[PDB]
Amino acid sequence: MKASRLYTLVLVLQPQRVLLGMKKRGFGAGRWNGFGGKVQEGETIEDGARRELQEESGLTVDALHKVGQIVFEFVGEPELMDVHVFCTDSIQGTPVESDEMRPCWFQLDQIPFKDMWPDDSYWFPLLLQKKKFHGYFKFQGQDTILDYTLREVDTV
Amino acid sequence: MKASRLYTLVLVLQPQRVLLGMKKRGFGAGRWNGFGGKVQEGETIEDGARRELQEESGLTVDALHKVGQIVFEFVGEPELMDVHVFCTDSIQGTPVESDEMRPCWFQLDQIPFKDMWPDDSYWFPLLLQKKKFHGYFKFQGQDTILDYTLREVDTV
Ligand SMILES: Nc1nc2c([nH]c(=O)n2[C@H]2C[C@H](O)[C@@H](COP(=O)(O)O)O2)c(=O)[nH]1
Ligand SMILES: Nc1nc2c([nH]c(=O)n2[C@H]2C[C@H](O)[C@@H](COP(=O)(O)O)O2)c(=O)[nH]1
Ligand SMILES: [Mn+2]
Ligand SMILES: [Mn+2]
Ligand SMILES: [Mn+2]
Ligand SMILES: [Mn+2]
Ligand SMILES: [Mn+2]
Ligand SMILES: [Mn+2]
Repeated sequence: MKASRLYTLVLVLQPQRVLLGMKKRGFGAGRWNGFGGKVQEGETIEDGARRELQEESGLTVDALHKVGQIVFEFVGEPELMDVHVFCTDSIQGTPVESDEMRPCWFQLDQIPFKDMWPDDSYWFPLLLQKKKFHGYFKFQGQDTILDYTLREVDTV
Repeated sequence: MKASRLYTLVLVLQPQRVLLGMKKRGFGAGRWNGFGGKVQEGETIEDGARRELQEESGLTVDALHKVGQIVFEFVGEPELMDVHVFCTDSIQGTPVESDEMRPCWFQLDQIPFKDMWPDDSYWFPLLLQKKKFHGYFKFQGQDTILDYTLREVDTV
């Protein structure tokens, strides 16, 4: 029994492209990723995801849709990361570079898997198929998966 | 905010009655409650719910569904309890007293609220109406609620 900390992850997925951000600092720096961060006290998970999307990308959205949940365990870290994954296709401003992230659009035949977290290669295809998923990944460091589970679900 | 630990709570709800257990030893001793406990590593939440029901009541479950999620914060404790609440749909066997619980059936107009956790007075009416819910309760000790939120949701 480990304790878990709540995080969000937001993918702006349109019919032919996806918006990712190059992490400029901190956890997972140097990798393309969705936008997100810790959930704060008092806000719902979905509202935390909307807040992190605005802080990191400048984008505001009226609604998000939860598509997945991924639990991350790191060797030597007692706390799990419980990451709630959201999507939207509907935005209405322009992405802005922040201190944390440089946003960039990618065509859906040019997903930069080699420059993303290794677990993304497993669950991102499900997200692109509009399937919902639950995942778990145990990492040694930032590069090496020691154990993982991935399952499609009808409800997250 | 605080990290959380993962728990289940299972209610055997039939059209005419509900099964509760009197806690005999540890946390929440002296109060009627559903059956449940900590979710174990690598175990799905729903599998943890089925396991705890069998251990504490002797009943085996052929079908159950998630009806709610309640987060508990106890003043002075470092972490939250994240409690996933389930109702059974099909059971077999007879309830049996265990070292931790004494099971007893209650008519649905005789819910023993005064001998249950104080938060049950808020969310249990939603469970009885077959409404899905999200709750949060901040406790000072075991008797006093300082703050809470409770909402009906379409999906848990
Ligand atoms: N795609 C992907 N995102 C991750 C992984 N691990 C992980 O913390 N994240 C996300 C969750 C959060 O949005 C973010 C970490 O939060 P910060 O932005 O506060 O560092 O990184 C991962 O393995 N893959
Ligand atoms: N109805 C109700 N159940 C609770 C509350 N707090 C709380 O831990 N529980 C349940 C969750 C767990 O299933 C159980 C405690 O698990 P243990 O058997 O590990 O002590 O008690 C509460 O405030 N109300
Ligand atoms: Mn943040
Ligand atoms: Mn952030
Ligand atoms: Mn971030
Ligand atoms: Mn138990
Ligand atoms: Mn237990
Ligand atoms: Mn128990």
